[PDB]
Amino acid sequence: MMKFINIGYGNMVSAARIITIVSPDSAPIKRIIQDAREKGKLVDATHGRRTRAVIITDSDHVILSSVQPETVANRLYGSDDF
Amino acid sequence: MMKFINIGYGNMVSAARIITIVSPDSAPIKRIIQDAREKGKLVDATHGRRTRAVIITDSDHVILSSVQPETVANRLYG
Amino acid sequence: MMKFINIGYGNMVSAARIITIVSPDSAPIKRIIQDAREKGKLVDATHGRRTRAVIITDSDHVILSSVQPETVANRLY
Amino acid sequence: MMKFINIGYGNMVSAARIITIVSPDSAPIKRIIQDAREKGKLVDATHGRRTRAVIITDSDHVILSSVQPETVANRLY
Amino acid sequence: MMKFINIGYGNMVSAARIITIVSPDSAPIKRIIQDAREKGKLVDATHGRRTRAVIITDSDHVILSSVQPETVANRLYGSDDF
Amino acid sequence: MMKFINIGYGNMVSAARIITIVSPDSAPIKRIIQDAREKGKLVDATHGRRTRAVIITDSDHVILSSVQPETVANRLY
Amino acid sequence: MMKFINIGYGNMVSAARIITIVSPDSAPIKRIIQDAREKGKLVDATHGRRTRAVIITDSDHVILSSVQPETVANRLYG
Amino acid sequence: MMKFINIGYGNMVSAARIITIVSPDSAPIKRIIQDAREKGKLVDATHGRRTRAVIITDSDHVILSSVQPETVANRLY
Repeated sequence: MMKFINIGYGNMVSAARIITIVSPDSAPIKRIIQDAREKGKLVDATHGRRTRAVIITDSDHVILSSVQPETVANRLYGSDDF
Repeated sequence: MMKFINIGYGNMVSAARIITIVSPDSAPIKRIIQDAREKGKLVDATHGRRTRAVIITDSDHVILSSVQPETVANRLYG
Repeated sequence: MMKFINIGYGNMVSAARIITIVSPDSAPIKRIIQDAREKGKLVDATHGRRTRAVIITDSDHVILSSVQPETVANRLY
Repeated sequence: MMKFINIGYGNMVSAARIITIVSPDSAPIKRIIQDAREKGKLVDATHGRRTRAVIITDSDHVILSSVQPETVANRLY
Repeated sequence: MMKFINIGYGNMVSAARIITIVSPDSAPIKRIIQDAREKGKLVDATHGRRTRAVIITDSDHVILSSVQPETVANRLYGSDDF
Repeated sequence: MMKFINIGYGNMVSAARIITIVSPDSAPIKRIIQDAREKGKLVDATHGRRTRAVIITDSDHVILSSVQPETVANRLY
Repeated sequence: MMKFINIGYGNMVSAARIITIVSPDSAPIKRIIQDAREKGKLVDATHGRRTRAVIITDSDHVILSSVQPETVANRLYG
Repeated sequence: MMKFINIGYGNMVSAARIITIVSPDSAPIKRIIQDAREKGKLVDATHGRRTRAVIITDSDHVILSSVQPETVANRLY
């Protein structure tokens, strides 16, 4: 198992700190993103590409990834695939 | 045991962070959902399909899932 | 050991998050239930059936079960 | 080792969440009970019988048991 | 190792929750006792006997024991002696 | 596995306290840096060189490293 | 490894609860002691003898010991 | 692995409580030192010798060491 997960373009997240990884489509997750953007808890790791996963950490940080949600989770074991 | 659980579509939840997984059929759980919506703690992972399970995590996040609660808990092992 | 306990009708609780499971038979736990209801911390998982166990979690959530307390704790295995 | 201890009549307490288990025979503990009662943090698991143990958990819940402290702690196994 | 320690007359304390066990003689510990007595965090487990150890737990509870401090600690392994 | 990671020039970070390590190339991260600077929570470990990684720890400390994120995470071993 | 450490006389400290053990020879540590005294977080286990070590635990308790810091840390193993 | 690290002159820190060990060479860490001094969170363990490492603990304590950061982390073993 990987302690740090690559969420795209070299950016890393500690697996032990993730609560949930989800699609950005719905309105509750978009409110969460905007609240984080406003409280300075948002991390944008998409490197300009399109957001495909929103990672919520236990410290109310919100991390935007260009990698799809389950691919992020799969990377806990080293590949995009499980 | 999996540490991340697919709760429907590609949405993942860390199993260690779950307090309870329940059906949304009662007034108290509905109050919990509305409260989480209003405070920016709701996560909706149903992709529009009907809510079958409500997952309460430990940071007071509430996650709506389209999968039955018992099916969510079995995915801990596969 | 089961990490999630079935508390009736497919509703699940994480065993590690339980503080106490008790009968709903006393004034203090009923004050705990009504407080949870007013504060939006109550979870009713009885599926319309008697409350036979009150589960208090470490987040001040209060979960009503149709299964009796010792039965809940025995389903840990 | 049990994760859940039967504190009498099928009422369960999580052993890891217990701070101390004491007899209810002193003024400081009785104030702890009264405070818990007023704050909605008291749980009464004595099923109508005399209190022989007061269990303090880490969430400042206070749980009354009809079983003496030593017997509560011995049921960990 | 004992998970619950007998601090005298059947009263039990969880070993994992103790921060410190100390003699009651000095003025800083007596202030701690009186503050706990006033905030309802004091537990008197001496069963009327003389206080010989003050146990401080991680939740700011203060527990008075009739057993001497190192005897309390020794009881982590089952006897008054190590 | 190392408990402490060298983030450059002999500066050490505890691997278990890291939440995320990211590049400093986006507006949201730069605000995180500026907030940390104003709050006395910023640590600058770049020894005078360009920032290539921003490490967020669980105590909301923010630590600037002259080493890219992937290289920081790879030094766990 | 011991989980309880004799810090002098019969006074015990849980090793897992210690943040740091230092000599009291500097102004900052003295401020920490006075602050703990005033807030009811000081524990004095020196039995009057001179303070050789200051033990900062994780609930902001400060414990004065009559034993040298390094001697306190070796008693973790004996 | 050593549970306590000697940071110079017998002063000890618990390795599990360290967030980061860094050189005192930048404006942000000096703001962290002075804030700790004003708030009563500073611990000076240099024994009157140069500060060569600043150790930030998870309780917002700040510990000044005469030993260089990488040396502190190497004494973990």
